[PDB]
Amino acid sequence: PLHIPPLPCPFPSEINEHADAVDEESHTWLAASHMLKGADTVEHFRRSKIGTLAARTNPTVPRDSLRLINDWYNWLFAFDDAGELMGHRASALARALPPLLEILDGRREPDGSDAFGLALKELLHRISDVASPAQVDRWRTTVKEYLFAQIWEAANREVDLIPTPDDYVLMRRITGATYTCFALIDVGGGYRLEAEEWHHPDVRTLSDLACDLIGWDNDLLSYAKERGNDKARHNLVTVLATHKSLTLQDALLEVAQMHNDAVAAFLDRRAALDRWATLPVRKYVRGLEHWVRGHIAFSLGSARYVGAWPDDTRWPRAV
Ligand SMILES: [Mg+2]
Ligand SMILES: [Mg+2]
Repeated sequence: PLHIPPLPCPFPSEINEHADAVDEESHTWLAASHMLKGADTVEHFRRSKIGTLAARTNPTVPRDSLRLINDWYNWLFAFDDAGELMGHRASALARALPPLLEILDGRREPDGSDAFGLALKELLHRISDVASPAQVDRWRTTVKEYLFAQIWEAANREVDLIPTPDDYVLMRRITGATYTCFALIDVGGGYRLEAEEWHHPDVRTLSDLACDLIGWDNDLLSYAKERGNDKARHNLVTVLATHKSLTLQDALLEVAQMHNDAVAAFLDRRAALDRWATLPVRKYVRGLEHWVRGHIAFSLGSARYVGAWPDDTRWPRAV
């Protein structure tokens, strides 16, 4: 039987007080968007409690901010899930991006037939209502990078390759859209990091470590579920097992070791940041901590993730 390694994390684990009410509001918004095809998928999303992830990763923000962030998570989950099999055609996916970039740049009104485009325009305008032009463009840049990164996944599927560790660790930071969520921490909190605060090497280093932790933790806990989706090709467990000739168990343990090394590096760099940080930088870094820890709590507690593992699988003690 397999044993799931613990993912120890000293960061506080909290949940927004508006979690259940906003989850319901946001799911209703997604169900009415027409972004999902089929009552079956709509019901799967409802049971997934995406608002729980939003509330655990943004536990301090006001109700209106949580609703905006929850709608954005629902857009991302829907976009990832959904058609023309463009996930296996790099050329076709690349050629399908310009119309979406036009909408993101505010250069074209979406067509009434374009569920993803209509919802993206709506979210851009709602973010613009509570964010400066510099904050809007910081988010827009992370979304463009996420969209371009989808072509890289399609490229791997097209030639049936499992990506190498180095290529995967770099690209996994942008394929998962986590940076698009980090870009809304100051916005959701009602504050604004200055350009030189945001781009300070210490803030970028902590942001990159948090983004690694979230991607690797998600890859490990979703692994059993992801085996039913393109043989979990885009998953650090598959990548390490394949390229380092490991057993599934030793691959799981190496992901947990990478997690522990990343946590140590985060604590080390945060001590250096604690010397100079302004209140907004300190709130942003606490935001990164809540995101990493809240994501673990959500993923550990997911019926769909836990259920996919074989019945004899051993889960670690609560850390
Ligand atoms: Mg994906
Ligand atoms: Mg300035």
